[PDB]
Amino acid sequence: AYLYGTHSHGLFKKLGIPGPTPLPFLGNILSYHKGFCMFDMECHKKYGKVWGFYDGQQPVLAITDPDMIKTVLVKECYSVFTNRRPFGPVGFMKSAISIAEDEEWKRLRSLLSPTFTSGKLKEMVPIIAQYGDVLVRNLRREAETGKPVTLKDVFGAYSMDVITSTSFGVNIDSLNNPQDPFVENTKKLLRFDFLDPFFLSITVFPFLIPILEVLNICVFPREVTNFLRKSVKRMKESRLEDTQKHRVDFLQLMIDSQNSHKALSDLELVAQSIIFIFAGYETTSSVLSFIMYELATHPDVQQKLQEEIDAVLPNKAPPTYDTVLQMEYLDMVVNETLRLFPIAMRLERVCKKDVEINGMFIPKGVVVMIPSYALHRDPKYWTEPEKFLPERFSKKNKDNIDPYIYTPFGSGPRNCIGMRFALMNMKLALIRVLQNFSFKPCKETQIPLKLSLGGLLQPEKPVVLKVESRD
Amino acid sequence: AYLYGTHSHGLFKKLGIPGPTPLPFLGNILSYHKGFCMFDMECHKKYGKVWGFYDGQQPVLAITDPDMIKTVLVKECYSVFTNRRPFGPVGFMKSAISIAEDEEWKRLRSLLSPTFTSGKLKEMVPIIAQYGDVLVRNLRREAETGKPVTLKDVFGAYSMDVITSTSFGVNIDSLNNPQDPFVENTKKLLRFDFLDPFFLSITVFPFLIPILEVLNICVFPREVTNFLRKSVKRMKESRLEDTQKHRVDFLQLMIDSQNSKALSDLELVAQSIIFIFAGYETTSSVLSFIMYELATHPDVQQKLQEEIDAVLPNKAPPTYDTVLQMEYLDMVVNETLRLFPIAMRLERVCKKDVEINGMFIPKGVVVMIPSYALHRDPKYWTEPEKFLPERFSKKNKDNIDPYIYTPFGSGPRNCIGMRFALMNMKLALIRVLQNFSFKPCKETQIPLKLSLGGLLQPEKPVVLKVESR
Amino acid sequence: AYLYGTHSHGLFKKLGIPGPTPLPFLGNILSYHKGFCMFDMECHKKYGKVWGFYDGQQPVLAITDPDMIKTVLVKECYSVFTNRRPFGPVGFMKSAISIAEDEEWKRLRSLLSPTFTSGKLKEMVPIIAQYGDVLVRNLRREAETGKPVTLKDVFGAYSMDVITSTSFGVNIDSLNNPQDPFVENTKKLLRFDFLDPFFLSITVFPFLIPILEVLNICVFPREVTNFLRKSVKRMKESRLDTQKHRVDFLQLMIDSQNSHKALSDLELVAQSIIFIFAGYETTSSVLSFIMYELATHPDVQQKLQEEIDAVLPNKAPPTYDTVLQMEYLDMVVNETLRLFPIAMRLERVCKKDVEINGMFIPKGVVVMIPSYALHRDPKYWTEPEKFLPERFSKKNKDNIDPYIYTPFGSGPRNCIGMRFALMNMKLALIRVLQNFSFKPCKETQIPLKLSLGGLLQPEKPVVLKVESRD
Ligand code: HEM
Ligand code: HEM
Ligand code: HEM
Ligand SMILES: Cc1ncc2n1-c1ccc(Cl)cc1C(c1ccccc1F)=NC2
Ligand SMILES: Cc1ncc2n1-c1ccc(Cl)cc1C(c1ccccc1F)=NC2
Ligand SMILES: Cc1ncc2n1-c1ccc(Cl)cc1C(c1ccccc1F)=NC2
Repeated sequence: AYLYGTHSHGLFKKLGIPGPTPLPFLGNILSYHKGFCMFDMECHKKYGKVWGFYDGQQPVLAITDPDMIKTVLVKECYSVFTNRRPFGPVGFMKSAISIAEDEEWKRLRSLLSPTFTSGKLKEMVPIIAQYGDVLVRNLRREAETGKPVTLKDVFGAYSMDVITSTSFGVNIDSLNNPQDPFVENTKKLLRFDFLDPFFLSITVFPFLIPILEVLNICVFPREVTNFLRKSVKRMKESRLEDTQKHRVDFLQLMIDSQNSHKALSDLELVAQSIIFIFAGYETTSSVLSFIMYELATHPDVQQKLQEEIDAVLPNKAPPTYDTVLQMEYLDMVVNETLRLFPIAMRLERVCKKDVEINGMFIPKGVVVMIPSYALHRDPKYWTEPEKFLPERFSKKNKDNIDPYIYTPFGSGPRNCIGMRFALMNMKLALIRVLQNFSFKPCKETQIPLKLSLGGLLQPEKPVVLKVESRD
Repeated sequence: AYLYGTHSHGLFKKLGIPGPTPLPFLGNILSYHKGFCMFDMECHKKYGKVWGFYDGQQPVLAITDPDMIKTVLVKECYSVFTNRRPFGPVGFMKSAISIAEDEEWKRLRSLLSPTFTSGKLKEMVPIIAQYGDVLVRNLRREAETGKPVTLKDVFGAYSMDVITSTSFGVNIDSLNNPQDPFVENTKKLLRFDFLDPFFLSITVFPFLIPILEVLNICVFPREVTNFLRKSVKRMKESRLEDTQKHRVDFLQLMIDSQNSKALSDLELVAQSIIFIFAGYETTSSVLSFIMYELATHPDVQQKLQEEIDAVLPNKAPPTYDTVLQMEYLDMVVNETLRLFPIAMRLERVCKKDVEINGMFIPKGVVVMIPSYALHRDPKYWTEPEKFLPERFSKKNKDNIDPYIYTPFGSGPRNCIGMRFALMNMKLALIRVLQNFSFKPCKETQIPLKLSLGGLLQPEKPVVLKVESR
Repeated sequence: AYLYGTHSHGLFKKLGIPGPTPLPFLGNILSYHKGFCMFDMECHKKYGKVWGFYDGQQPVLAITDPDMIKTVLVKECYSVFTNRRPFGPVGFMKSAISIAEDEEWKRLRSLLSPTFTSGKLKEMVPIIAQYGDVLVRNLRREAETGKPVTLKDVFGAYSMDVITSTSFGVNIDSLNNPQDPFVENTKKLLRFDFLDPFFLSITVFPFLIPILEVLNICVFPREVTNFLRKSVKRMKESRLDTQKHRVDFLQLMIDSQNSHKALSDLELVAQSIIFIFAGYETTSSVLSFIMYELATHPDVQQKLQEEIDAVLPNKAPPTYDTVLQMEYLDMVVNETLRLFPIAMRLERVCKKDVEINGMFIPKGVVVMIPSYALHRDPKYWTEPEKFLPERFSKKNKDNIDPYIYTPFGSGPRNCIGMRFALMNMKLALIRVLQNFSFKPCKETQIPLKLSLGGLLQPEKPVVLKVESRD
């Protein structure tokens, strides 16, 4: 992207922007020993408002100023900062919203938009909540042996359960049969760190893109894609001549959208389905494990929230859309877990053409990066950043929060499209389990929690906790 | 090759298997700073019995259990653990047994194992004994004129000498005639770290193969091999066919087994080249190591400096069946091979998804047996950094596990010329100290630091004072 | 190049040559954390007269013996050490003299040589001197405040001005007319570290060249050079109007085309481009370093100031002969270039197995002369860390070995632009020092830290306090 892949390491010196000294070829990849999080944290304090670094040959400029951020994510979204890091030849996956660029993306965003509206989310709630009953079901069985529960298993399965049932309408008990046709293939597909900036080695060695295109050597081969392409083949047609309708999954919502910009294709439809899995599986599972960790080790908050839930759903009353949005304190806790642990942890935009944003020149082909994780813990926005304090998100405390500093779902036209859905999904899980159980740490518990080194935040060791069937 | 060459640095943490945390793209190669062995060492002593690491993008799973190693090298060798690391486009050398994969490997390994019967190694010992007497004759060079002697020079030239006549039927003194186009061309050939996992850039950039293949970039050009190929083509076309000065060497044996589906001529030269790579620096290295151990541990040297004349007194031609006799020497060798397994590692590519013993191994992963770190594993050897030859002699040593001591590996895909290299070295070793003796020079390295590279070797070349007899 | 791009790390241990122990793939790249200079320095002390290391897969043999250096750079230049590192698909820039190899380079060097004579320099001086005036004006404005001056802003501007005027025969004020299309576009071109060994992943990924050649993937695309190329096509056809004819590098190269085979039209543009790479950052950097050295050594500065006044009294304008007269000026330039050779090192690929002065060198290896290290080697220089213009006095003539001291290389493939580069720097030097005095301020970087890259540069731009005179 940047300078046709040529040596770039003198760029931030020309531009007069501080940053770590690069090695030839590698740039600052060695600086990644502490991980993305600690790297960005270190750099922020050391270099200040703004700093450049090099992922191999790819220059990355990090911005912290809220007005600079707004310019990148919002004002100049469509004009200059429309895309993310460039991707390899992934075949038809090219037309997945997350890999789509420029006009293609723009079209695809506009088509996928009405699928994620609040109104149509309300209609999925029945299907999600039923796996909130399935979650507690499988989670009670461990609370009677009184043993350690690995939460990235019980939530992994829940994330999986919701995805399969909302993405394809395929209904499964994941924890109890991992040999189910779908689950094994989904988890196989899920092996690929598709959206990681180190998925291939484009950063170091950028020529990899043009070479692989021209040789049509595909790095996401038909073999991987086939199973779900056939499931969607036999799905579109088969169960959908029922007349009786019913279907409320993502598939149907997209199927329904194909008639009277514009016109979503079959292969396109499929690519959104796949991309939804990548977006939702490990992310949702992780936020859940992160939430329970904070709750289990803060028993005050747990009970306080635990009584707020019983106060609006008396008698473990089944959760409903309207009464989910009812719960302020539940919302304060999700937002705070995500403040500490923004699973993306970094937001990125390639700069399409030379530009001057709030005073600063940015050359074409650069990656403009917003360090979410670092900014979420920036003392110059939050008092006691390292401390988990659901209190910051009380409405007596909403103006103080800057939407361009708190960015767990990004911002602007290219933010998270399934934010509403991610938030609704996780809350229905939380509500159900918290109603029926209290969660407590034991010595088997990684305390304090260590983090994933890589690009996508995750507990370093699986979150393990002891569960009591309760009041 | 693993997960379509794609980012893989999530496996070992997603399988509970510990190991050093990898850098993006590099994986763990920064850890190679210590060398292959010293890495396997600190990893063993840290993560315990099983650990993974990443060679660039290539996920490498190291196993220490004898049962594991047995399932790998022996049980599942035909079905799961058939091949080593994939190779780049190498032309006709795809036929070399070391490069060949699956059943296509098997056909070859079949056509070959006859050639390595002890009933054929036997009739070979004359042609190689020739060089023992060439080695010692050379070696009296600077033993007599009085000066520190660097042993690699005379051991290198020796190992070179055996291979030439045994792989190609050509007797040369490589040290005295160093401009012989043969010695010239095979040393040109031995520049290539061919069997090294880092020969090319596969590990860190696994997309290299399909690219080099399609574009027909040759990594090992016909030029390199032209002189050997079109030499065999003269030793084997016009041949020793019209005449019958019937010689006993690897070349003729293969030639003969073409007149018994079969083996082609280029399939033939393919094997000869391989025997050089397999034979040359390994045979040299072990000798140097053995000589380090004796010179510095003088009591064991004399203990068979004329227990060597108790069998053949004195200065007798070491005929095959007199060399299998010396069981103490036999296991003096074994101890250097313990202390120094040249391979350092054993490696197999898991051809497809399986769970063996209690452990799951997904397709495309390298299962690696760290031969070195076992040979110095205190859990199996009292005083592991010892040089104590007879921890290996008698039915005293039914405790030697053929999975923990495997400096030639095990199962179908172990060292096919084990018996040859062992015979080669032993026979060489007799006709050196039965004429000389060695003292730690005023320049020798103690303790012996090794080479960081993929083929085990002394850091500095070994230097010893050599004496009269 | 080397052994078909195959693994090469075993070589130097084998040849009996010492050096830092490589890593798989990366060779000794991690040692560049120091930068080229400090790496060469520590290797020099640690390893001795000759050492070897690996730029990824690329073996590099470093040599220090003058006899050995004379052999590589001069004697076996045409036979064995004719080229630098290989390049890969760059389009019409293949015929750029710095990129050409073998027979093509010999032809280009021969065709360009008459352009770089001292005579043609003499007639160029009047043109390139009108930019010292612009320099003095530009600088004054920054000094007219009292705020510290980042020299790079004023020397960068100056270096730019001269090159685009000489190489493309135009007259612009890049500091004041930054949106002049020549300025924009020469700045575009200057983004590429064109001649840097790490321009591409070639050192670490040696198959890149053949892969890119067969697949016609261009690294220097042609939108990068379009404006400037098309400029030459509209500029030469306008001068021949056979009446007026400037003496710049463009004219001299058009002159050469008329009445061994003559310079092509695309070859002409190729050169003009390469002269920008060769002249822009180098001149800027050397000018900065000199000023750093004058401002920290006030005694030398003033001594130089009185020479300049005694030959050009009352701020007289420089001329070819009056520049060459200034002995101390020459010593000062030489001494800075000794401490700060911009190239940091000279390289030549070994085309063919040779024994040079008794040491075997295989085909494919880069032989490298560690210029930065040799300029600071105690064996040849007393207190090599000290700035001492006197090393280059007349009295101190042939204590300077011309294979030790190589700010401009040596032999047939040395700097073709040397005489010019020196004239150019001295011209500007004269004018700034006729008008100004330069003192450190709080913001100067003492001690000086050097760039880590392949083209020597101050790490922080040189900031100084600048006073007027009169
Ligand atoms: C589980 C918690 C989740 C978090 C923390 C999360 C966070 C994010 C973030 C930070 C981005 C990047 C936004 C930007 O660059 O400005 C993003 C993008 C995206 N997310 Fe999510 N997400 C989550 C779940 C989901 C789910 C369940 C879906 C739907 C299946 C989804 C669909 C997407 C899509 C499609 C994009 C790309 C938008 C585009 O390029 O047009 N996310 N998400
Ligand atoms: C000190 C001397 C030698 C040692 C320590 C040695 C050791 C080894 C080891 C450890 C292996 C791999 C075992 C495995 O992965 O299962 C091997 C493979 C091999 N060795 Fe040797 N070797 C030596 C000399 C020789 C000689 C002289 C030859 C023949 C001229 C030879 C031919 C081979 C071949 C052909 C293979 C692989 C064949 C196949 O994959 O089927 N080796 N050796
Ligand atoms: C003070 C500034 C300069 C310095 C220190 C400098 C130094 C050098 C050095 C060290 C080399 C390599 C010589 C070798 O390998 O032996 C070189 C080559 C070269 N320089 Fe310069 N140079 C400078 C300015 C210029 C200018 C202004 C031009 C032309 C306008 C120029 C044109 C070249 C060319 C064309 C080559 C390559 C010669 C060939 O391959 O035939 N240089 N220079
Ligand atoms: C889906 C999707 N499409 C585009 C994005 N994403 C995305 C969604 C959620 C999260 Cl937590 C990260 C990303 C990521 C992401 C960042 C680093 C590593 C892996 C990722 F998926 N990038 C933006
Ligand atoms: C022949 C052959 N084919 C496959 C192997 N080998 C092999 C044979 C003998 C030796 Cl002494 C090492 C190796 C090696 C080896 C390992 C690392 C670096 C160089 C090697 F030759 N072995 C695996
Ligand atoms: C123009 C040109 N053509 C060929 C050369 N050069 C050159 C000229 C001047 C300078 Cl100071 C360096 C070089 C360089 C050079 C070396 C390392 C990094 C950048 C360079 F321009 N090398 C030899």
